[PDB]
Formats: sequence, structure tokens, C-alpha cells
Amino acid sequence: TAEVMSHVTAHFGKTLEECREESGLSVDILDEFKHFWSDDFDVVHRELGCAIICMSNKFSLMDDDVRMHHVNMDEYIKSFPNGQVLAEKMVKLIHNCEKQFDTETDDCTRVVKVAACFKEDSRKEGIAPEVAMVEAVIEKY
Ligand SMILES: CCC/C=C\C=C\CCCCCCCCC=O
Ligand SMILES: [Mg+2]
Ligand SMILES: [Mg+2]
Ligand SMILES: [Mg+2]
Ligand SMILES: [Mg+2]
Repeated sequence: TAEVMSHVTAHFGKTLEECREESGLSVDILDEFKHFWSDDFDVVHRELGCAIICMSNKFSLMDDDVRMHHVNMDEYIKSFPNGQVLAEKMVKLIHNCEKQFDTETDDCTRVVKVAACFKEDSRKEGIAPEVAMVEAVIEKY
């Protein structure tokens, strides 16, 4: 649901600053990770894909194939309030998006394409949070 997705994003997003230098992700491409969800942010830069790899690996959310680690992702989503309602759904959406981009050989590019797909499918499924909802939870933890 959109509130669980707001907690997930608020917490995950706290690793963006430490990942900027190695990914090339300028503040002028993305200032705060919560903007990922804005109507006006296009999820397209290779550098954002490199950043997401950096951020994921902090939490062991990717496996050694630079794809989502399903078990660690399920445990991560369950770590938030009401996480059990989102965990299986989110893992399903991300992995369906992964399958569409398997043929992309550049890991950074692949990951940003998966991320755009995930944003799209989350919006479609009604679980995409608004930027304001993410901001409302930024203080936590
Ligand atoms: C690894 C998933 C990132 C964890 C939580 C989600 C945060 C909000 C949006 C980030 C999109 C991540 C797309 C997964 C990419 C997998 O190839
Ligand atoms: Mg840190
Ligand atoms: Mg680099
Ligand atoms: Mg790892
Ligand atoms: Mg390349």
C-alpha cells in the first residue's frame, strides 16, 4: 500500500547521499530520493541505476547477479509497519519488471529501466505514494 511504500522509500533514501560520488548522481539530477515518485521526475539516468545498485547493496537487497534478492527484499519490506500487505506484491512487481529487461547487458542501465517499470506498475496498481507522504515519514528511524 502507498503508506508502506512511503516508509520503504523514506528509509532506503537515507543512503542516497553516501552513494552520489561513486554513481555520478548530481544533486541536479536528483536532490532528495523522495522525488523519485514525483509526476515530474523521469526515471531514466544511468547514474540513477548505478546509485540504486550502491544503495541496495548497503541493505543486501541485491544478489550477486545485480538483481533483487527476493528473501532480503521480503524481510526488508516486512520490517515496516503493515509491511506484510506489500511484501509479496512488491517482490512480484519488481521481479516482473526485471524479466522485461533481462537482455540489457549494462547493469546500471538495466536497473534504472527496472526502476522506471516499477514506478509505472506501482502507479498502475495504486500503491505509488505521493512525495508529500514520503516527506511526512522522513524523520523515522
Ligand atoms: C532494490 C529495491 C529498492 C528498495 C526499495 C524501494 C525504493 C523505492 C524505489 C526504488 C526502485 C528500485 C527498483 C529495483 C531495481 C532492481 O533491478
Ligand atoms: Mg549511512
Ligand atoms: Mg562512478
Ligand atoms: Mg551484497
Ligand atoms: Mg555500458
